[PDB]
Amino acid sequence: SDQTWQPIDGRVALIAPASAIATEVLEATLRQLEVHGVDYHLGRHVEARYRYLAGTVEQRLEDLHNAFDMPDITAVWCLRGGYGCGQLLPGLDWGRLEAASPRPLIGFSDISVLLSAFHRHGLPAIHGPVATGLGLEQQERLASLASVSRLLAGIDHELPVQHLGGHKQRVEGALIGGNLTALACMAGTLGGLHAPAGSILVLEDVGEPYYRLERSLWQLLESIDARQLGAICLGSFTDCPRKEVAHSLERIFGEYAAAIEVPLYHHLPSGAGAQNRAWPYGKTAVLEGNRLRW
Amino acid sequence: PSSDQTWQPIDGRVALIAPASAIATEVLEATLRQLEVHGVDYHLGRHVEARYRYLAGTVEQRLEDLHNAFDMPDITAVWCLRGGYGCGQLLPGLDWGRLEAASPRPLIGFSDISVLLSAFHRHGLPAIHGPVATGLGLQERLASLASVSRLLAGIDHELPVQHLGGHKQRVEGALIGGNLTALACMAGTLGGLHAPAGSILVLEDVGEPYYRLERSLWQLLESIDARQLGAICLGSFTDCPRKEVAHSLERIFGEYAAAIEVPLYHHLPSGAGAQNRAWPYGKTAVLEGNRLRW
Repeated sequence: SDQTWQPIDGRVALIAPASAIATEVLEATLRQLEVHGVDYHLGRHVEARYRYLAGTVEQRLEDLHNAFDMPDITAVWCLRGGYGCGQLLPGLDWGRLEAASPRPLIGFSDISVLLSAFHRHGLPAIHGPVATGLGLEQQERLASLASVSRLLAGIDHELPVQHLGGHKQRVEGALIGGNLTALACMAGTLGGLHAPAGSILVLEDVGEPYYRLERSLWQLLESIDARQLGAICLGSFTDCPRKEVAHSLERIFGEYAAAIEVPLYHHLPSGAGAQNRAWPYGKTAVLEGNRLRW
Repeated sequence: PSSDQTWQPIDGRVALIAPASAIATEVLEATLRQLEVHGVDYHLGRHVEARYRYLAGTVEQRLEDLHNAFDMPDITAVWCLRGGYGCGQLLPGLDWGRLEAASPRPLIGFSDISVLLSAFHRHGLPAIHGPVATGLGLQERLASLASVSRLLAGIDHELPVQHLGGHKQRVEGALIGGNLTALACMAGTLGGLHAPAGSILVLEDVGEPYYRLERSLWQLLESIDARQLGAICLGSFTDCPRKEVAHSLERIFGEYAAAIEVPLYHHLPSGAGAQNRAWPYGKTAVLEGNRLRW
């Protein structure tokens, strides 16, 4: 059953590399982790505030590095996205991270920037809910939160997806992407999306008008070797007001996919809505039939 | 000497083009009537009334008009009708040889048009950062509109500024920049900001919360040789709601300018509000005390 958590072996490090956390949401999160018998390590600066950021870059880097020093940690679950984790990229000690025993980094939204950087450096990562999702359709939300422990245990290996137009084909490549806006906002920097040939690019977003989504897509595709992608795979675009625009969002995305001669898929249950099922970031997967399979 | 509301004659013909967002018919008509009141001979591009979603026609249609503005021998300025979104899309197909072959005809606009201003500067073509032409068809506003003809005629040479941070010594370099969001959105692409060493980077924006301004600022500065800039000079940040953020906008921009060790000025009367005085794009200027001069 998909609301059922798997035990998480070892300990989960909780860090806040992006936006600041409300006290009551943090405490509610920890209580839910305890319900589930999850042993955790709370980063020492998770309650820090520096404007809307969870502390200074230096504070956030200390917590992320500490998460990789402890030997019993088997996963690093980001508490909140929002904005700010790209700020850490010029400070990360990548060598200290490759040397630690495997511990997938987990989050979405802004955290997409760190997922991509981790993939570039050969580090484990999972695209899934941030941990404060625990402290906030309710059934879908609960299955999404449960999907993290289930993927860490290796017991889920597929999601449903639909091919939009085109023709029947099989696409195999690395799973990359996440939040369209966050990733576009790293183009031209050291944190630009890692996009090896043949990759399946997952795109999703929230609270944008369509012109801002097109502006970011144009930028993201112009900044990578787009013609060498295996596929573009849309998750959800939630709270994105159409405002009288003549073309649907899928028409716009379809025009871009056609321009680069890459197939377009959609309705992956991933994003900011109730459906945010975890998927392994940077692994080889196959688009076949009605699913994405790893 | 003349009042800032007093226009100068424009000789020859002004090409009106719409390389970004679509144009409302009534606003266009009022624009043309004001041009006629001021004795300005104009030519409308064949596709300026095109619509393709929110864009002023397809890429091919807009390229045809832009190219035509450089093919016609009697055109002495190319005044963009509206910004909004879309002119970066023209960069892959733009025939620079064809533009460079034509007699001098400054490109005028702001907002999204900043992207084209920068590309023109990279290709050694004159450009002016100022009101888009539809601003005519909608006392400080009138002075802003008059400033375009006055700058084409070469009679205005300075704008007021105020020092905000960093060293107080004279800065001399090329005037670059414009809208922060639009320029950040070209980072990592063939249309990235042309930012030669020593430049005075002008920044301005409208309708953004502070975290979005910071995300774009971080990307723009990380994507150029920021440390080699001469200065950052802020125009207006119009309708940018603070919403309880603990740090002021001046504090945030101060922190970034300090991090790259570049002096920071503000209160340039340039942007989306009433105060949008024209300045020469890509021209060498001097920033000293309470004035920017060229």
